[PDB]
This record gives sequence, structure tokens and C-alpha cells, in this order.
Amino acid sequence: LEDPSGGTPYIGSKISLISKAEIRYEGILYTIDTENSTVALAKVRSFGTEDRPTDRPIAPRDETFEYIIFRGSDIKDLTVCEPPKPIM
Repeated sequence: LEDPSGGTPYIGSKISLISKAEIRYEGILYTIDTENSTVALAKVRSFGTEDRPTDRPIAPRDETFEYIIFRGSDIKDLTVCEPPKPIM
């Protein structure tokens, strides 16, 4: 007996994360560290900052980062794109 959400692994799925700076980052779930309330995403890129006006000007960048770490404290919201499929 197992829960439906548990049946589907979060790692390997596409996720979108919104940070405290009102910037939207997209990447793939690489590793989850529950013990330290931290998540590591690989192959991640930032869509833009101008979409959410801030007091700190940010220059445009079209480069992708291999590895970036975010902590639950700084993160504002987390949404998954791939939903879990029925299991039996």
C-alpha cells in the first residue's frame, strides 16, 4: 500500500519555482535534501526580472546554469508541471 503522490518520483520532473525576488526560474528536479530543507535544480534558466519590477536593476542574460541551489526560506512558491499517474 502506497500513496499516489509517493508512487510518482519528483526527481526527473519539470518544476517551476518563484523566488522572493519576484523572478521566475524553471529547471529539472535533480536532488532533494529533506534534512536541510533545501532543493537543488540542474539545467535551469531564469526567464527574466523586468517582468517583476525591483529596486535592483538586472542585466539580461541568455545563459543556462548547470547547478543552482535554493532554500525553502528564500523560495516563495513551488508548482509542478508533471502530475502523478494512477497506479495499481
